Amino acid sequence: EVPLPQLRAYTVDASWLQPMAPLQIADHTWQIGTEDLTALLVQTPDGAVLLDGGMPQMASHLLDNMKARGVTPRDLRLILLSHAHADHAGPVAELKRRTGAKVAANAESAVLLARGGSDDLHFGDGITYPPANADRIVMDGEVITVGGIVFTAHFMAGHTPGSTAWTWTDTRNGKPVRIAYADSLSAPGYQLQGNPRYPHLIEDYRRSFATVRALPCDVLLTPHPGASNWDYAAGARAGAKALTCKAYADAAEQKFDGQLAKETAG
Ligand SMILES: CCCc1ccc(Cc2sc(N)nc2C(=O)O)cc1
Ligand SMILES: [Zn+2]
Ligand SMILES: [Zn+2]
Repeated sequence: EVPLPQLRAYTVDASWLQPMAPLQIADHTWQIGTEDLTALLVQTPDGAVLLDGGMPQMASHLLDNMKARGVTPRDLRLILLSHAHADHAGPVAELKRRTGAKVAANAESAVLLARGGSDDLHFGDGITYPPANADRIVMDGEVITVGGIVFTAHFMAGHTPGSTAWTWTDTRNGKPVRIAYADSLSAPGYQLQGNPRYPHLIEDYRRSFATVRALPCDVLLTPHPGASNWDYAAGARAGAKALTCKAYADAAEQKFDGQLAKETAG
């Protein structure tokens, strides 16, 4: 009586995940994701690194744009992420099976990733996806370099205990551009206060706003493009009205404070 993959039935909005070929951001860094979800490929002589991937569908559309930008599965060396939620780490496992890639990630994003997003601090097992093992554990401020480009982890706990920001500089207009890929600072439906699964939640977000402000931030990009008023649907005017870390940050803190305000009502 009806298989296991026969149902199970996934609601899919045909408007999500509308693919898009590489949208260049700098000499070496491109946005190969989809239009509603960041996924930055940065190419290098030694290999290439991917920051975030999006949803689990996206693996083969990402792997496409990695060829449209001259990256073979073997040339994909390293995968970084922002946080280990299904819509940013979704395809990591598959890509690891299909590429030469390995994953670097902090201890708390590694655990969430390895249990596939299950037992989420706020969504339980609703948001469950294909688990992956991390190949390298990173410490706050640790630097990873690949063929000249230098990546720095900045922990910004909040959205996820393991929410990270990565920073690297590459050329572009010939001058350096200090690229801050900052994680979500959102808190959707989250019990903020007296949360037994995250007692320093308010404190952590608080320190993460400050962290994001201080980022070496010529160009901010966020995993949800619109979080920083990008619009990957405006050609070379994507980051035209792109926010700055200070702006992004003060924005989130302001909405956070408002969230908090309504929780402390009754
Ligand atoms: C009126 C605003 C509705 C809204 C807007 C943004 C979010 C945040 C979401 S969603 C999603 N799939 N990821 C995020 C994230 O924070 O990374 C949640 C809800
Ligand atoms: Zn998330
Ligand atoms: Zn998200």
